[PDB]
Amino acid sequence: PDPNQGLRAEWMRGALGMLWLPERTFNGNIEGIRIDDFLTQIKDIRTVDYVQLPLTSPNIFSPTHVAPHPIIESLWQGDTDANGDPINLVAPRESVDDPLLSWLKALRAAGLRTEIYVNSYNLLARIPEDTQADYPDVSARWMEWCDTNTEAQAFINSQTYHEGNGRRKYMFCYAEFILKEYAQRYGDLIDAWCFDSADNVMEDECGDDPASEDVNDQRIYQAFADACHAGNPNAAIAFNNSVGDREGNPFTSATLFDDYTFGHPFGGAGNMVVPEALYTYNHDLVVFMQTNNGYAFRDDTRTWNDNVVAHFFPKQSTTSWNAGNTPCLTDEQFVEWTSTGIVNGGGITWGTPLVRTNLENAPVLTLQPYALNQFELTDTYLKEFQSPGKPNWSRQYTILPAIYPGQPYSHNLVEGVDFWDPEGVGITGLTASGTLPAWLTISQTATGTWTLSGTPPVSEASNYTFELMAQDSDGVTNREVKLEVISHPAGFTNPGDGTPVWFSNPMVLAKATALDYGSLLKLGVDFYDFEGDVLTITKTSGPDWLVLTQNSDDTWRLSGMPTAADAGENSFTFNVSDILSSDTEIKITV
Ligand SMILES: [Ca+2]
Ligand SMILES: [Ca+2]
Ligand SMILES: [Ca+2]
Ligand SMILES: [Ca+2]
Ligand SMILES: [Ca+2]
Repeated sequence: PDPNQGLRAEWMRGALGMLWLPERTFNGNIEGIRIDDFLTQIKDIRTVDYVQLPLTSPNIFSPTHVAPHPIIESLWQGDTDANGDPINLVAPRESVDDPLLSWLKALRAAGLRTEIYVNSYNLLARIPEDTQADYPDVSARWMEWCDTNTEAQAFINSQTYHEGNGRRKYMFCYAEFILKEYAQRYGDLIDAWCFDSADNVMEDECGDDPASEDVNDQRIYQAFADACHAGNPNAAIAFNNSVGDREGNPFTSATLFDDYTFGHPFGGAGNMVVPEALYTYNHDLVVFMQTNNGYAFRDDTRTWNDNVVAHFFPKQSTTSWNAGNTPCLTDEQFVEWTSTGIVNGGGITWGTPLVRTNLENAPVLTLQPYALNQFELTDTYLKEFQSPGKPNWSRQYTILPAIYPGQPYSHNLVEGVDFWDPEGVGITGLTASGTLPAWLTISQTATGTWTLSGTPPVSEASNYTFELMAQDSDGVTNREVKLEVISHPAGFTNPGDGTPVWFSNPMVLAKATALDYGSLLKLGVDFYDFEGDVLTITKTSGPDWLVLTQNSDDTWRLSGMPTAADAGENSFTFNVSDILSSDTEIKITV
């Protein structure tokens, strides 16, 4: 077996996780969507370690991806609706946006690891008898591509174990061409993969056996696992092979390629903790993680699965994992369930509910107020009790800002935010060790606030990796940090006076029609600031139809319906500011 099976998910022991999952991502709906509102909302939640994002959506939405891919995008064939909106487009366009990349980098910037949801049916149809109006021909076109493509047919014939029951060869094609490409593109930005509906497609239809410990019985599981590991060899994999046994071991036995347990709770649909017997069965799963120190399969007659990490994927609301207006647990219970499961135990991806997940029906992609409240109480508990004694650091990473050669550097590490004393006495001091830059300096500017400051020279062009050391009465705790020099984008000229600049003047965008427009303005593509100052954009003149709205610090969305009188050549003036500013003309033919 694999010697690092489960060890690569060692960080998941004691890990608190959330879920951010929009719905109805197809046909360009996900393009321009950002997670930055959600992350700003949870800025004070400091013990949280990771967030699960989708690559695909669940159930019949498994073909719909939230990241671009040439092969998936070729299945579109420019097909349109009655309104003119896309149909059979089950991924964002390469020319328009890569939303998943923005969320991955924003999560990394926030000091968090990431889990990636993939439904195992992927581009195949879960119910072939039915027809999905928004993407009806995609499943057929994907299979059409697999059996009529030189590289794909060559791959299918390269191993004897590809051919078999049902749509087996097509599953291998997704792993090789789609999943591997996604994995290798994003690299270490993805820390984990959870594969839903695995036994449904892999075991029952395609004829693998996840209960076995022969690799010849688990080649579809291998292909998916190796495709992830080709991009990041430390990426923890988990397969949903249904729920285990409520009386004994609650997790279904690990395959040869499970680093952690998927951990679907008992009573899938409906409220997972009603009646009292269902509450107890799912709480026994939480207690099982405590009892076995976060290792799922120490009990059985297999030593190769002893490092596999016990992990649970419950839902915070009463209805769904990604939404719901009612919490299933009380405030006291939610803190107990979480702490019992992770504190010297396993990991939990909480199905944290957003206010409204449907992108077509006025989406609000931030946590329910009651859900945030439960995490605030959990945060206060885990700050004190998860790792008592020496100081604890926040989340998984501490991210220092990039080095701008010549410019002043300044970043505060605040007590209570980036580090804290569990007992609540206080931080006695903060120092560093290792190869620091000569210019860089640590000092306590105000009470409970240490500042990493200094001014790099213009010739600064190297990386630095060193330890930060938070100290209190009980002892001292280390935290590795990185300092990288900024890489400016191509096609941008530095004015050398602090002025933020547009890409060009004029700047023409795509054409519009009288009845909705859609276009994105992005940092480093359409506008840029060489000091890295946060920017503001304002429409200062032009026709009324063009609506401007900010999605994040680095993304702005242009929208709105042109009237009959707006046909021709519409000119707008757009400003970009930080004190200093500069205008530009933006033309749009209609
Ligand atoms: Ca933590
Ligand atoms: Ca064992
Ligand atoms: Ca639509
Ligand atoms: Ca202490
Ligand atoms: Ca500036």
